[PDB]
Amino acid sequence: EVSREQAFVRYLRQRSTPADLARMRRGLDAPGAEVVPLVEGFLGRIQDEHEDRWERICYYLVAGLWASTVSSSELEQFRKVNKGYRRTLGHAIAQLYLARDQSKSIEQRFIALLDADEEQLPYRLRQMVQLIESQDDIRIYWSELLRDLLAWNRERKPVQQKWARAFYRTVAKEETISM
Ligand SMILES: [Hg+2]
Ligand SMILES: [Hg+2]
Repeated sequence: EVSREQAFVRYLRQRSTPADLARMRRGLDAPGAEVVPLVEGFLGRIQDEHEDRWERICYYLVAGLWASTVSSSELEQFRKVNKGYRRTLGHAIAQLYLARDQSKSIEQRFIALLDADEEQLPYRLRQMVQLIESQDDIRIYWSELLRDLLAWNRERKPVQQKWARAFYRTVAKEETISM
């Protein structure tokens, strides 16, 4: 059923107050450093012995980005193999890429994103989400985003692999949808 990242996002949707969102937003430059009881509560109900500074950064970052959203797709998320890829940020980014005439600068910004280390990531992701949110119609699956960020430092780099494949798979798909 409901994975922990799903549960997390549901909880933010159901329980956040406007004050929480203000804090979540404010913490964007140093996620975790701006404490939000709501989030702390959720992390304090699992973490145990994973002083995982990463986890805390990822949760808080997703909170902040989510708390910043403007997408029409989030207005829907209040009512409600291939599925794998569409649900990843790679797919969202490709959609943005195609919306802007297959713009090489998005592709580059995207490659740069896949190169990020832990320190670079919160910043580059924040810029990309921002770009994505400029297009009205593109959904970002937050729970998948969080799961993916959590696994960023895995060894043969599966998330980054996964994203890349989603991106080029979507682009290719469009070159077929057109005839
Ligand atoms: Hg992160
Ligand atoms: Hg979601």
